[PDB]
Amino acid sequence: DLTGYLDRINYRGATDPTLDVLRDLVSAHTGAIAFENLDPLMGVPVDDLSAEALADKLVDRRRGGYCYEHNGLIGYVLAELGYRVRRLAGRVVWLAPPDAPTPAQTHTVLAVTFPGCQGPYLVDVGFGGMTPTAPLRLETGTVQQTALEPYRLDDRGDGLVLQAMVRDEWQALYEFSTLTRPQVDLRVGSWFVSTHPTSHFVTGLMAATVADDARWNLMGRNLAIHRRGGTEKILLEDAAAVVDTLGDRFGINVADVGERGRLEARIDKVCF
Ligand SMILES: CC(C)(COP(=O)(O)OP(=O)(O)OC[C@H]1O[C@@H](n2cnc3c(N)ncnc32)[C@H](O)[C@@H]1OP(=O)(O)O)[C@@H](O)C(=O)NCCC(=O)NCCS
Repeated sequence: DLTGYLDRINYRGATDPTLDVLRDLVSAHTGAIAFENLDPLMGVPVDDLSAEALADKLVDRRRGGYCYEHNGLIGYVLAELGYRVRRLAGRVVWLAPPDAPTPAQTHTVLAVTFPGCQGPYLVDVGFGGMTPTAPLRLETGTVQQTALEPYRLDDRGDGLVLQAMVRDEWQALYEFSTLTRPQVDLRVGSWFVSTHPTSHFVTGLMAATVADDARWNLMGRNLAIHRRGGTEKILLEDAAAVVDTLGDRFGINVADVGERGRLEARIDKVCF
């Protein structure tokens, strides 16, 4: 802690708080720690947002987690490296209507600065399927390239909206204030998302990771692989198959959950 972590993400690795080092960290982290909701899905809330609790889960126990766990963790880490970290909250609007009941603030992201930096950067290793896998400049109007899809920040409110080009369209991901939010608001937001019985993190399975050079997205028993925009689709045949995929492909420590019969029947109910 940090050698636990820098080793878990396989970064090796210079540690000075520079732009180069921020890009490489965000790259290794998103390549090694899957987005997943196995806990909420198993009726285990995500409540404790401390460095010790998140480190224990996403590093020592070799699990993934969601936005609060991912951006919680990588935030304690950059802080330690001597980056300056502000936590922000956001509402998710990915594939929202029209229809749109205003969404809850169920997302958290980071505004990061460092010595001699050219302005703030946005860090979000916890969105899931569409997470930006590079730090983005906290500036509006500029189209910003990554190893995968391009990103753009626009004014909305009061706040910003992050969009990404997917296929032949700009799609909105989440809206957010640049105001710092206290840890306690993050914890309230996490309680909601992990325990509210109509939460999609409670009622279905979702996983995401990046294995080169592509998004591997799991939603139920549907696995989508987006490489260079092209989507390949795999329908997993049974719950045993999905648990195996979570273990091999998504590199999650499934026994940590961790009676495989019990995970398999939740998956089967869910699912299935
Ligand atoms: C569950 C999740 C990982 C799965 O994403 P997914 O498997 O690609 O499916 P989605 O519902 O997100 O996307 C739907 C469509 O967009 C397409 N798409 C998504 N990403 C794409 C990309 N990288 N390139 C091309 N197409 C893409 C999908 O193929 C699908 O198209 P289709 O059904 O019309 O063929 C994702 O929706 C997710 O991470 N959820 C959001 C998390 C959240 O609420 N925020 C974090 C707070 S904790």
